[PDB]
Amino acid sequence: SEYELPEDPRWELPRDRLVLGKPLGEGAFGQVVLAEAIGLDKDKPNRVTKVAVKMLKSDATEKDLSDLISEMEMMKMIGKHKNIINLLGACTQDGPLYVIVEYASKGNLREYLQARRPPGLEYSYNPSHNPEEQLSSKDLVSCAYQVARGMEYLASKKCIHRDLAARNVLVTEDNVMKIADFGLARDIHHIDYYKKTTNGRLPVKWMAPEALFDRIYTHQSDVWSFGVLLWEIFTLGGSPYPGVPVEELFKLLKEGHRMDKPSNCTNELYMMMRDCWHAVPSQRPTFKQLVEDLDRIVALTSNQE
Ligand SMILES: CCN1CCN(c2ccc(Nc3cc(N(C)C(=O)Nc4c(Cl)c(OC)cc(OC)c4Cl)ncn3)cc2)CC1
Repeated sequence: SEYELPEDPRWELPRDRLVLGKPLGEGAFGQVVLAEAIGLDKDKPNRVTKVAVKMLKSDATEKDLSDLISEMEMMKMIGKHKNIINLLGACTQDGPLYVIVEYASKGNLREYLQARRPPGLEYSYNPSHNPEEQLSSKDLVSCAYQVARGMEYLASKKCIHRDLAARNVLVTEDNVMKIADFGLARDIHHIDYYKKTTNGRLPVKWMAPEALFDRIYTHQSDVWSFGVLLWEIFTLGGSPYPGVPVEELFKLLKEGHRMDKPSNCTNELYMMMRDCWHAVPSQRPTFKQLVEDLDRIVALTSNQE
């Protein structure tokens, strides 16, 4: 239980200043909740901010604490960007480790897009019982731009996400896109391809071929994944490679088969997808060029549609 937790007075927040609310989600030997932090900014001690706090579960082992510290310390090294989930504070003293980060009210991007789906031929059915206002064409390109910006920053800081999907992007109340779970430590063991997360997702579909076969992870493998993410944006939370099992995906990609253009998508944007989906990693575009291009398309894309 003790354990030597590093104290960092700049990130340190007192526990009586944090009021723990409802759970946000459940991870590996750790759980996230909503909370209200009183006086997050020290020259404004009387203000409350909604935050997300990560804490270990009952079944958590020594390995899990080291991971949690690693994740926290990793966010310190990467620093702040608006388009990623940022470290706010932590409680290392007088109790269990709490890691306080930015809160995105509107949930993950996959559920955000699926709830904003218009009825029609171009998109699938809206799963949400309380559907929201539909998104414009500019909003969607803008969404892609933000994710790229955030990924561009993580790239400059030498962070490789290695799982990048609409699920791993979160949306705030201000409808700012923020990359989530970027600071994870890579497992030393081999991964089970058929294995699903707590949500029932297969990550293999976002993996570049080199990562899928030879388990090689680069910034370029994230670009491939960003192609899959782009596809998800313009399918409004569509499932990649529908009705394709793992075994069928291995062969499909080797033969050079790629996903079909989404019903509502421009050729320029589908070319961007195909560029990220390029077999040879060196021939894929960089996030730097993806930001430069998307910045241009957003201005050109009308907000009326
Ligand atoms: C319809 C059913 N839904 C209801 C909405 N729900 C939901 C999902 C996500 C959110 N928003 C969130 C979620 C999170 N989560 C889950 C979260 O884990 N945040 C977090 C992140 Cl992203 C980190 O990145 C490195 C690091 C962290 O601690 C080190 C944490 Cl704590 N952090 C901030 N906002 C809010 C609600 C998901 C289930």
